[PDB]
Amino acid sequence: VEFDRADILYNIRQTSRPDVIPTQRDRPVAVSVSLKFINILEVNEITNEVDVVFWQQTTWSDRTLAWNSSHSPDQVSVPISSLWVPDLAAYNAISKPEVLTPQLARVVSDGEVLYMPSIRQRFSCDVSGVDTESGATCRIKIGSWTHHSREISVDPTTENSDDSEYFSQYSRFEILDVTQKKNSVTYSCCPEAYEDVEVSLNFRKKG
Amino acid sequence: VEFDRADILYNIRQTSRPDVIPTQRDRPVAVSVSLKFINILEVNEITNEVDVVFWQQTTWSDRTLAWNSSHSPDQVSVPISSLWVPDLAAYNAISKPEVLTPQLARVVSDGEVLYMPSIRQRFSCDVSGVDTESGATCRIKIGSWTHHSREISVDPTTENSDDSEYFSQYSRFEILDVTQKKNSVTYSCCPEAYEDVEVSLNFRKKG
Amino acid sequence: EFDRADILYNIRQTSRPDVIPTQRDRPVAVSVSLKFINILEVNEITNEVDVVFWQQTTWSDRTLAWNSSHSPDQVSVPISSLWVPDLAAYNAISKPEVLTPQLARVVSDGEVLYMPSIRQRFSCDVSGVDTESGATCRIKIGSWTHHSREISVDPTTENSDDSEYFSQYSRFEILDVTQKKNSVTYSCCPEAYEDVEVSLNFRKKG
Amino acid sequence: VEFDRADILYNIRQTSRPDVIPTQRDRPVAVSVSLKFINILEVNEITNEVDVVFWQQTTWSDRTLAWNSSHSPDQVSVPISSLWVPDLAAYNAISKPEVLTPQLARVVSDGEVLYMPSIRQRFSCDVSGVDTESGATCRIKIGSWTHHSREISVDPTTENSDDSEYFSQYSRFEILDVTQKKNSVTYSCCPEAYEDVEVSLNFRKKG
Amino acid sequence: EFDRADILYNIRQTSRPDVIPTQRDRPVAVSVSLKFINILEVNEITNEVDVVFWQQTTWSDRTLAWNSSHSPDQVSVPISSLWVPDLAAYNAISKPEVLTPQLARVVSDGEVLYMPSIRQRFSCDVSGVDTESGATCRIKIGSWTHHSREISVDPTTENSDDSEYFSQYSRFEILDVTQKKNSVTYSCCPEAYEDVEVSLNFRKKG
Ligand SMILES: *[C@@H]1O[C@H](CO)[C@@H](O)[C@H](O)[C@H]1NC(C)=O
Ligand SMILES: *[C@@H]1O[C@H](CO)[C@@H](O)[C@H](O)[C@H]1NC(C)=O
Ligand SMILES: *[C@@H]1O[C@H](CO)[C@@H](O)[C@H](O)[C@H]1NC(C)=O
Ligand SMILES: *[C@@H]1O[C@H](CO)[C@@H](O)[C@H](O)[C@H]1NC(C)=O
Ligand SMILES: *[C@@H]1O[C@H](CO)[C@@H](O)[C@H](O)[C@H]1NC(C)=O
Ligand SMILES: [N+]
Ligand SMILES: [N+]
Repeated sequence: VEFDRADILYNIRQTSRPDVIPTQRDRPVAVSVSLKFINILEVNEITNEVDVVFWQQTTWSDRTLAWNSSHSPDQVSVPISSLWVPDLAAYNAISKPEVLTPQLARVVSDGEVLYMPSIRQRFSCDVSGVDTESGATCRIKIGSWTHHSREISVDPTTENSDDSEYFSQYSRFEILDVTQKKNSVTYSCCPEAYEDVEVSLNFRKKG
Repeated sequence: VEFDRADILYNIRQTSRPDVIPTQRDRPVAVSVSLKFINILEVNEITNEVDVVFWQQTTWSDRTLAWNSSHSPDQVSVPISSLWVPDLAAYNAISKPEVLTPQLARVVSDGEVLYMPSIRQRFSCDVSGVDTESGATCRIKIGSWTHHSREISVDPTTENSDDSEYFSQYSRFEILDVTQKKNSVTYSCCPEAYEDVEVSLNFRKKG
Repeated sequence: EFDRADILYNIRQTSRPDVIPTQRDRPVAVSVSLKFINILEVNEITNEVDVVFWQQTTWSDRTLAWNSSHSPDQVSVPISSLWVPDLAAYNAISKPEVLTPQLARVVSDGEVLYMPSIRQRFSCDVSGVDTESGATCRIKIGSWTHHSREISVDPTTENSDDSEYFSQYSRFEILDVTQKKNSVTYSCCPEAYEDVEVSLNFRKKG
Repeated sequence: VEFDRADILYNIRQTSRPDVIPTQRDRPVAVSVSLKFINILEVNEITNEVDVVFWQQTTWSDRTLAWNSSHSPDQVSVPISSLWVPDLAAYNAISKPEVLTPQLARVVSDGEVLYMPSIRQRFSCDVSGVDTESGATCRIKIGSWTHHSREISVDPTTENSDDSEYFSQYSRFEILDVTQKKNSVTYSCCPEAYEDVEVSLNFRKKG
Repeated sequence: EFDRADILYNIRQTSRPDVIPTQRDRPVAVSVSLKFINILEVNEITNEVDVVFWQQTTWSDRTLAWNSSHSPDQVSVPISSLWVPDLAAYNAISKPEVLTPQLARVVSDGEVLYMPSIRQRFSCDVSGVDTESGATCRIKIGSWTHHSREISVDPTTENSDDSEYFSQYSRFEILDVTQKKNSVTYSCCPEAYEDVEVSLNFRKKG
């Protein structure tokens, strides 16, 4: 054992610059974002508002975190306060994200970071048809609040898992389909393009 | 690269004095304030209260932040906790501003600062006529809480985009017009003048 | 001589926020004035009000003073860098929700002005709220832990309209705001605690 | 003046160890606990829940705080963050204590500490009979969460003042009697005894 | 030899709260036991419960140990000075509201006993709550970020009654509480994560 977990964590806390985006060769930090829906708690077809629980699965690389793990543990759990974390925000959120879980990320000796908080949050989106067979399709847009496409690129995750694997069987609602579209948007507010992942939650009230 | 992003951020955090208004020449800090409405969530015509979501687009100059970017990135995102930010408050707010987004501002190498939080907040204003064709006109006044007109001037941005560019299509309400104008008010409390931007939100319930 | 950065640096390095600025063993004179902005919710059954007010607080702290003959004579300072009086409303039934930036204004002679906008609920007399005479809700504000030899609490000068800053859009209207200074000795402690009692006479609009 | 208030507070701030229980001679710290009821805000006889405002009058001795006051002030107010405070909890509380008042205690030059926060808190207790002449009797148990009887002893106080001395005349309810009594309980979780003060609030809806 | 001041000073100076106390590359054995205190609100339509429980948590951290042959063998330490397991209820729909002082008990051999009283809301099976058989609500608690080689989670051996500490004033009553140990592999992740599944069998009182 070259570096034990105490040495690894000590090195990360002393030298991780949480305010510094881990950019490489002036390429954007590639952030992967995938929502795994856990619950749909409250739906209002009149106001077009949903209250939803989801895992915001977030991965990226930060090579300033890397260590030689040939004779050491190759992974540690790190408080996010000690790490740079992408400034992701859901564009159509109408409440502050309530993080339900310990605020720790997993860091791998090659600098990959995985962070997957469970968030409860309310959204403004299309709720029409929720009580039909076709269901409603609520779209959630997540992207960097302040980093444009040359600094943060945002891409949807890789595909092997079912959409309902994590979803509560006790919810009043059921998931029909979940698709993760990718957008690069240039707005009037700002000259640069901002990338987002658009998650389409097709869901319906159980019969 | 002369200064990479780590160097820029290091220099800012070591020398930015967040308590210190960046007044130059004994001229006021010119603060630009523009509200971009995102949603109108709840309206009560009996109590004259609205619950609204808006981007509080705030720009100002802080020369102590400037760096030589001839061979360096000319922009970085910085936690507002490392910067002086204007002490702006909505005068007719009846709840604490709920900041929905990451608390980062964008700083340009010439010292210009761009801070645009998405805020949910409740306001006491005129809701009468909300369910008519003319609609209601809700006025929100935003100014510095403690800096008078010789220290902070407050001005509405030049208005280029439509008032609904970022407004939710799923809101029960629609925006008819938004106008911004500045005031300089002497109050009886204090002998100086305090500047504000008055935002008039003309809106109505959809038919 | 001193720019704002120097003044704020000096204050931040030498202001002792835990230390009451008593001088000659006289009480710190704290002026308290409530300016009502809104009355949000009223319940005549439970005798509870929800209100928005500016808690205008002034006092002197000479350890803050600087020579301003060739310098700015005022700066805004985070209250975290300043001693602030431990004032509490005796009949509050919620924590004070401070709506505004936590900054005070400090003048070069050491006079501090702190005026947070606060939303807070109170237990008080709501009876008669829907009559012409209105209800009279009394709010008592005093130092939680400093007795009259350490903090004296005085109502400021009433100079303006009592509805000067009151919302025209409130369901309610203000008939009169009066501010008075009581001097009480309670069964807890052989010494005296000062408070300002604010009487808010208000009614539902017709 | 030998030590002014600045010197006293400086000395306390520098040497008070707020994480260290002030045992002497391996005797328990004697903590006095007395509730003074200010208001009864909400009562539910169906759920057996009450919402109450009370002063939690707490006194104890901490000799590491003492100073020579022969020529100095014999009392100061001190942020509780600079003092050790007893880890008291109400056993049947169903909400976190909402502390309404500034978080300062009073310290006397002999090391006697008095801390009296005004607390709003909800309780699970017997609400039956609330709307009868006999009234309801709601019992609240307060003791140390983690210190057993050899480390903290908890005792009530003396009935100098009436039970409704500070109780709101504007409450929907009235206090008939308060009794505060000492308990020492050995539970099954833990081989030690934990002391508590059990406050019995006899109260009724006004007629 | 060491008074409580010395013990706490040594812990505060050397306890590394971000460092998991793995030994010989064996997992930290974390014991988890829920003691239900109250069931506050139940909704059979939404399948949601609001519950108060003691989250009794124990583990060993030998970097906390001290020689207690002539010293106190136990102290209470703020959790902020200790490593605590990153436990999370998988079906919680609200943040855990910790009702109690955030202190743990540390024994001189390095055993930590942390038992917060927690109010939390859960999504689980509420059907049958108003029948004699009652509802069975299952709550799963495991480490959020540590797999089975780093943290093992096990139900504690508990002689004490299910209702030992449950409120007699609750609208509900407890019929049975079982605890059960799982280990799962999810698609997201190569490794296995351990949890304790607590089955709360409960019903509305008649
Ligand atoms: C990693 O460390 C080991 C020494 O334990 C060494 O064998 C190897 O060279 C290192 N790999 C590098 C430097 O990439
Ligand atoms: C910026 O730096 C360059 C060298 O990188 C220098 O030539 C130029 O004078 C600098 N700008 C200033 C100090 O105005
Ligand atoms: C303030 O500074 C001025 C100018 O330097 C000086 O005349 C005066 O002595 C100072 N005030 C005092 C302490 O008398
Ligand atoms: C307290 O201080 C006075 C002198 O200021 C001294 O006479 C007395 O001895 C001191 N108390 C003791 C015994 O520590
Ligand atoms: C604890 O101290 C005692 C003597 O006070 C000693 O016998 C022993 O070496 C110490 N710790 C161990 C290794 O058990
Ligand atoms: N999980
Ligand atoms: N995870």
